[PDB]
Amino acid sequence: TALHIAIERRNMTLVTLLVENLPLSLAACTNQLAIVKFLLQNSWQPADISARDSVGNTVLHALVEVADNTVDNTKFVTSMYNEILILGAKLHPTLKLEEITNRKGLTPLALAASSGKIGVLAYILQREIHEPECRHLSRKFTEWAYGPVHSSLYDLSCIDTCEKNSVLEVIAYSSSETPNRHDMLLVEPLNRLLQDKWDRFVKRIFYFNFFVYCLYMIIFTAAAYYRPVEGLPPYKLKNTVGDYFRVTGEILSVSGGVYFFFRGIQYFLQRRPSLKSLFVDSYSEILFFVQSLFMLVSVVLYFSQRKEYVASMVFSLAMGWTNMLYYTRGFQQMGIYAVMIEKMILRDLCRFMFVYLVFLFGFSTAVVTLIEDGSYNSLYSTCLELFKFTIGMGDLEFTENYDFKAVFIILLLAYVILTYILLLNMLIALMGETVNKIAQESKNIWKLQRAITILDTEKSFLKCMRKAFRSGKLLQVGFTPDGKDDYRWCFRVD
Amino acid sequence: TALHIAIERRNMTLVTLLVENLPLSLAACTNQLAIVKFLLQNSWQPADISARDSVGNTVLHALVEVADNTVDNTKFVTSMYNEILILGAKLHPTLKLEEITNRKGLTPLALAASSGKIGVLAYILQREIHEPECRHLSRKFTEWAYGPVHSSLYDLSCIDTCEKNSVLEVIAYSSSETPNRHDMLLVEPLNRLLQDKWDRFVKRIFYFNFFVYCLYMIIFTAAAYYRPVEGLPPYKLKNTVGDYFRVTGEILSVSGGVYFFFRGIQYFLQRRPSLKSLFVDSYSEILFFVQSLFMLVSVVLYFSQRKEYVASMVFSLAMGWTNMLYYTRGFQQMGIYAVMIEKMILRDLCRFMFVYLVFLFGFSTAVVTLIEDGSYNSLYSTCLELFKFTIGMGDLEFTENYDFKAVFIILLLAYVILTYILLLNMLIALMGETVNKIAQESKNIWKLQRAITILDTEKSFLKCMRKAFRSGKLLQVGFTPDGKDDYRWCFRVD
Amino acid sequence: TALHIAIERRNMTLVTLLVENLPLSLAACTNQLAIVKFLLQNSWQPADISARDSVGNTVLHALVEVADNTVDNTKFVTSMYNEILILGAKLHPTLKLEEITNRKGLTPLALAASSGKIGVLAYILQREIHEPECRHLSRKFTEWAYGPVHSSLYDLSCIDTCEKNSVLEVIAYSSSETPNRHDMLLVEPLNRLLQDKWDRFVKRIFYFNFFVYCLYMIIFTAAAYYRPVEGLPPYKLKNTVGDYFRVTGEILSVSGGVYFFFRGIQYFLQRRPSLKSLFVDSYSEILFFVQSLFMLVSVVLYFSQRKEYVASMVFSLAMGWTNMLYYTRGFQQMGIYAVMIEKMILRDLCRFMFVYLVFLFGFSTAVVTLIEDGSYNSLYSTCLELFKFTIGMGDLEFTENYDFKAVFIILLLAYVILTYILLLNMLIALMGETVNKIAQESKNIWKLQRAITILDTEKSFLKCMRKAFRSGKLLQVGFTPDGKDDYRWCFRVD
Amino acid sequence: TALHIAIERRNMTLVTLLVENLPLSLAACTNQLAIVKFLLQNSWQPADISARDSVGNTVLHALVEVADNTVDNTKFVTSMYNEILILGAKLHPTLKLEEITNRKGLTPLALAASSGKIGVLAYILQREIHEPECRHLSRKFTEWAYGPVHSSLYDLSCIDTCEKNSVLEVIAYSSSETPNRHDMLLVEPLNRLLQDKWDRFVKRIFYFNFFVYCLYMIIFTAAAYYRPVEGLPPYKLKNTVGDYFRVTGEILSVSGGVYFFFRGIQYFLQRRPSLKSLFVDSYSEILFFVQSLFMLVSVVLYFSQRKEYVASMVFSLAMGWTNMLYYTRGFQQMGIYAVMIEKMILRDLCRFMFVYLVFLFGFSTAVVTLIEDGSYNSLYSTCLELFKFTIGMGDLEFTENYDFKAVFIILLLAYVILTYILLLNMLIALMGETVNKIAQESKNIWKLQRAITILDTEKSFLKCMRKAFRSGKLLQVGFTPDGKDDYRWCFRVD
Repeated sequence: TALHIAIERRNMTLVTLLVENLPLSLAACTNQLAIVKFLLQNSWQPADISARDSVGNTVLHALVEVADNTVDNTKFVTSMYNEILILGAKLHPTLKLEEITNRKGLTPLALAASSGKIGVLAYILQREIHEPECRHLSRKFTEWAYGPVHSSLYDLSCIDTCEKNSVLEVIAYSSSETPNRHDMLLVEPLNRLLQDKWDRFVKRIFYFNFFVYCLYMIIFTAAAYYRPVEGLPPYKLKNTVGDYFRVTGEILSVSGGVYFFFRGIQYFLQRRPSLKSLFVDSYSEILFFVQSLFMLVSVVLYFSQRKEYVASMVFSLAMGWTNMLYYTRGFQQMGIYAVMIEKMILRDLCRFMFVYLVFLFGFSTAVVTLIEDGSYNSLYSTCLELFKFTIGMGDLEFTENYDFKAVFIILLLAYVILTYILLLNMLIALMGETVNKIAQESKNIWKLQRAITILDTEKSFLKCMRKAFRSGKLLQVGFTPDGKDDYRWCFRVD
Repeated sequence: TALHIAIERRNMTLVTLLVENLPLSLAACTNQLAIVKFLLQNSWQPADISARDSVGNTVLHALVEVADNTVDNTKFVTSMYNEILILGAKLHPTLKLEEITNRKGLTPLALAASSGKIGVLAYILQREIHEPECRHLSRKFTEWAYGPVHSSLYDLSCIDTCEKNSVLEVIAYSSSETPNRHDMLLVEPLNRLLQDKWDRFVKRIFYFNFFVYCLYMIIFTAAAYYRPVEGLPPYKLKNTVGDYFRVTGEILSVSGGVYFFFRGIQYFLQRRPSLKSLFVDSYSEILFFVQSLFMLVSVVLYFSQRKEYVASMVFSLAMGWTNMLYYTRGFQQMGIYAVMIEKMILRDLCRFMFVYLVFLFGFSTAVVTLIEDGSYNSLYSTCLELFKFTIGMGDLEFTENYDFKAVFIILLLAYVILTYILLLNMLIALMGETVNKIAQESKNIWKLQRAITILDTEKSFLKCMRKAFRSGKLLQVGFTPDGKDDYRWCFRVD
Repeated sequence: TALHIAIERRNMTLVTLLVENLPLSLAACTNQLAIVKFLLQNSWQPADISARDSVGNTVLHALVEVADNTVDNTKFVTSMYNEILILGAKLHPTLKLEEITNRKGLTPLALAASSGKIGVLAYILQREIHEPECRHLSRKFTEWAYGPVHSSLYDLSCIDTCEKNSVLEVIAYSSSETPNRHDMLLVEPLNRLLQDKWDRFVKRIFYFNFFVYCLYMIIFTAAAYYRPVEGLPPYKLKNTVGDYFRVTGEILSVSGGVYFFFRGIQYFLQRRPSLKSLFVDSYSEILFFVQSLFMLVSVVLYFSQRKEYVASMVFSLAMGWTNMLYYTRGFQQMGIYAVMIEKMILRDLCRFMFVYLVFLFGFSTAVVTLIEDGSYNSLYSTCLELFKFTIGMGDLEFTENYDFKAVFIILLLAYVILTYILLLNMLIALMGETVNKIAQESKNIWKLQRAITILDTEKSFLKCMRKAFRSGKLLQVGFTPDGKDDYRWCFRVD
Repeated sequence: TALHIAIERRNMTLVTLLVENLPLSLAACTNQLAIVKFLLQNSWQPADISARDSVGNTVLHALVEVADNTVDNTKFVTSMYNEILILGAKLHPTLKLEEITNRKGLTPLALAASSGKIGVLAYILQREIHEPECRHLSRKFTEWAYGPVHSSLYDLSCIDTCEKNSVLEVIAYSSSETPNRHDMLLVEPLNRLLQDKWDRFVKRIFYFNFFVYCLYMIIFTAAAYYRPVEGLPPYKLKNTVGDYFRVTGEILSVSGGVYFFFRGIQYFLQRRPSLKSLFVDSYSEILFFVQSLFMLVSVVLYFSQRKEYVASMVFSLAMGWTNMLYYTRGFQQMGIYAVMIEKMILRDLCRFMFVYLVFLFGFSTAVVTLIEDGSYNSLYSTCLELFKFTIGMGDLEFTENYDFKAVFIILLLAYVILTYILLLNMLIALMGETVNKIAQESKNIWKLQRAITILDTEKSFLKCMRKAFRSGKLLQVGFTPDGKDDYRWCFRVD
């Protein structure tokens, strides 16, 4: 604990003395100006920058962990971290620090992404060095330098894969509680990399899946609409071609359904979230899974000699058509607006329907208290009749049942004022404010949904080809601690 | 009056002369540098800052009273008052200046709170001293001071209670006209202290009360819905279990009602405001009280052999369900929205309904002037028929009564244009502007409502336990004008 | 024209040379630094500052006329005008320049107000001088000057009257096209003077008129509602007391009506605007006049043995109730909101109803040509049926008339989409934006309406008493070009 | 390629040497401080500023082309371009640089306008020079200089025409994809020139065309409404005057229609856009053309012994009335608002109706799956019944068909909540946001529509008169490189 007491004292000069009898903690938790530059040139023994702390984490992992996304902190942090790392690298050219993973098995780039970081993530991905024997750690390179025309290349190592994972997967597949999961896709390379991956392959296949899905939905809808009318399914088939077409439609329907069942469940088992993200996010897959569940229940009942298979079936069909909106991602205007609707439903409907339902139940049960007979005596019907005022078909004399029509009318009028004049207009105004406040979150989430689409298409891809690399076997430096050549698949930007 | 002339003239040197033959007023009303620094060093006798003025108020009470809570005033005021405090402490270590109450029986902290103060209130609550043997008047302390990690403690004396009252009660139970009753709860200690008290005990008890209330309301609703149908209450009971269940429901209903009656009335007799806070504030308790009044009237009629107990009863039931919204305080998303609605009704309904009612009455009486017969001849029915247009069931040919259908149609069309197309859209737009105007005040008022909940739960609490103290008997200073130790219940923040 | 060439050339040295052989134009149109100081202090003959130009206007009138309400212009203008005028006052202390009116018969203050000016009007009304022999032109005085406590006076000459008119009348009774007809009431004395005049007398009598008007309207409404039912007015009276009540109501009704007729017409003949203010402004008096016109037509027909007096009468009654909203001035919330409605109708209804009427007429005539028979064949009925879609009672199958029901349905659906889904929502959104745009102007117009109310009450006042002076015979200066005292009924402010 | 390498190296001194053995590229693509001033004074031979590059672009064309509308770049660009051009002009006063056109046959002013440029376009139009023998290139002058009054003339060459085209045509008739086609009319002269041409000539004839069109539309509407009722058109005429009136109406109708046909098609052949403007712009003419097409189809069927000419005719009539809104340009309030509506439809209706139609189709298919009988069995009628909920005539019991009314009601209620409560309010809110987002763009597009109106009227004009010139044969300089006088039709600006 000699360094613990030493940095507790934190005197600028005595550090050159106490070392005569954890450096990672000194550089990380404190980041003093003099200590970090001197720990590698101690009079007893210098500090091993590549070494691990008491749990196994290296210097870079703590250096990342400390940084906390504040401007004045960040301005200091970038320069201090860059200087200590370039000194440590020039001194020990044989080894690289960022490739060794922490206790959890994550690189410093992966940790920075998972915790959710901007200045650090940007710094790690966009490192630029313009000195010989110091390009060993750089990522940004320049080839052309005109007055008006500037171009550059990025290696993008570990953004496709470091053979375990990639930073893009980490940003996209965060826990959904990360403060800045969306903003991390605003870095210089990732936006254009996603854009090129969209331009190349993902755009066409995504629209293809959309067209296939539309045909699937049409086929299912046709199969439903011409369903038979007799009781006790399944039904004896005749050799008339109509039965063959209908059976074709049913078979395609259930096949597509269980295919979606497998796609959803295999998504789930590929992450196993602890019931957090399933409600914070992941709605788009949950809904398709629910569709598949309903389809299967329907066919189970269909073979089970039950009439009510129709009841299950239609729900899926309804849900099926609604889930068409899932594909509105991929379009500049449509997808953003659809996500805006989905977020407005999720944010608003619970809180609104609570108030509205309190009022409806209160006034409905009040009025059904008032009226009596030996109809509208039922609570359900009166709940409907007071509902109808919200769709603009309220009656104001929906019964003639006596016993104090005066208070009856007073109650209806108060209900109307509360619900139809005051509450709904208030809802409209709140939705207006919500919209004006969520324009930007809608843009972000649309970009994220595109990122998810691209990642799924590349990850599954079901063809085993190499249709992922950016720009071929481009040689960039050729000046490593060894004199060997390099091929690292850089990407050109202008 | 030699001091009066001295400070009315404000000559820098002659002040040493007139004193050779009120210092509180001198330091308070003007706050000059030489006056404040010089009244303690007079050639005849120095000023006794602990003494009382002509009415009984001490120096600090006037020093608070003069303060006006503006920025450029605030900085100089803080400096001068801190100098006053440190000089008084060092010179008169035997006693403390702020503990003596004024004529009204209020401390300087209480007076600053009741008037409504931010800079002054914050200063009084967060005094800091950086000298040994002068911590006697400190309230802010430090324990851990790293580069990135800082933590501190606050004594919080008189925020829970000084055995008569506390500053938190003063802020929360202000006169409801104080300009900044809400903003005063955003200071460093009170916000976190309320948050902690919410976390510890109040949250569970409040939710429990909510669940109990919901069960009460359900019980009452059930009792109402299955009320008997015969005339002339009360009704003979039979040994059938249904009658005992109904009687159980009625008994629980009236018991809960009169319990709320006592809760409301006991609140009132604990304040008895002179109609100021009664109407700008205290809406929830008035509403619950009104519910209980209606319940009791229903009981009275029920025993009084009157059928009209139904009419009274339902009103309470209606009000009962509405008052369920009271509990939406305590939920970050819901309660703010509920308060926003309540404020919108209060601000808007009078002004809107005035215009709408003028139009409705004018056109109803105009049209019923026009039409005649030997129905819709009545004013009431025509008031309804012109009402119906605003719920989207207007008819435009609701009668065939002759005598100038041309002007009749002209009148209806003008009414529709004024009311249905112009006025309602105008209402919607105004709510749209009002919402964006009141978002922040709504946040403040919800925080205030939670504060009221916390205070009510803690003060009554019906257990006689000590479930109020923050962090146990923590010793903070131990260096008093005497050498005795201290225990003051500090609270840690960081 | 020697001086115009002199000041076009504007060389500093030739100024004293050329004057060896109009100065108002020189000082006014150009306002050079050196020239104006010499023109009154020439070695040959100085210029007469009190003189008139070729049309009769004095120096101050041109000095006002030049100023054009720009910040950098204004900063220069205030200093140059104040210095040249104080120099002229010192040189010619016997006479005052501002009292002589221009060719139009207006004082410099009146001209500044009529053109609509802020810095200039504020300067003219709020002159402050703190030197002996220079208070002769001051209008602002100070009595108490502490840090926080200030107390002062305004003389306010010509704000009550200069025996022809006052500045407040000029501001309020402008031509309604003046750019600053509203903002001119934001000066220091006028706002408080209006407030005090409101507090003193105008508030009570205005509310009294309001109560009287309400009683008048109720009386009229009652008289209308129980109108007789037989044909051929007037009707023989019986000694039944009901006839006497009705005749009382009619007599009071027509008396109040013709009284309003005289009030409106006497307002008009008291200004005779050239159709400019009559349409951009003066809406209230036009409406009251129209009410009275309808009343008169009704009584004419009533004696003329015509039934149609009913048709006229009701219109007035309808208009009468609408004009109730006129009195919403005087209230902090209500009047502003009423003005917002009136402005919304005025600016919006023409533009909206144009689009809506184009669509309605186009689709209605399209459908009515489509359908045919040997009803809905009429254009009017179909105009109604397509109207009903806007109030939410459209039918979509209002006719079974054949001949291409397919295009018929296409047309109705297109109409619905254009009008009911798109146009009305667009109207709502535009009303929202307009409301956000007119948030501040409405307060100005309400303050102006109060100013109009106060001015009318003081103008008529029907008592002949002297209940108008501000604050008694307060002595202010005592140092004039003569050594006499001063009593001018200045006003106290703090 | 000697200069390519020379300007790749960009050495400040070696330029005096390398020239001993393209300058249009050197000045433009790089714009170095030293090179451009020295290229005209080389020791071997100076650069010919008037020369053309390998394709035919002059120095000005490249100088324009490089500029890319950035503020700091533009500040540099103005001074560098002005200095090089004035030096080159003073050296070669015989020739002018702007007159020779590029490879495309455009002047540098026209090219700057077509690409869409502000600083450069403004510079080219508003050049000012304050030196003798250097005003030869100026466009802005000063002729009057008083204290308050500054006024001048503008030459405005090529703004009316350079005998091929003009800058105003280029700005107005851009490709519709230019980033700033509308902002470019904010330059100093063009706004006032459009205002003047409006004031003088275009206003009257435009309103005249509007009145003529209105009469045309009325005539056609009357002709339609009294159309015959017998089958098998055309119909035998009788000499009754009514038939001649109707035939007059028909003849006027078809004549106006085919005139519009020729108008639209001749406009098209005068541009031949490459399928871009026909979708991003040009709606206001496409719609009139579509009207003409429908009219022609109607007359074809009318002679073709078909009844369906009614079906064609009405559509034109419907479209005809809608196209009335075309003339709302020319009005300060109306035109802006109409264009706002047109943009709202174009931007919003596709995206909204997609979501709405997905929901409607899904739920209609679901319900019609559920219900059956031995009507509402049809998909179409159920599509209508679920439609009606959006116009406020939803029924909630539109059938009594059994088989699981519970899920049926659940489906309808979910539909109502999704469509009538959520989506429709979101439409309203989005229109609310969109309006505030397009407050300012609409003014620009309205000014552009006026510009189109003025240009069309002036270019066609069918009179052969000279009703275009600004201010007569005004002489500007009279001091050319030759000693000849000048007459260039300047315009007076105050």
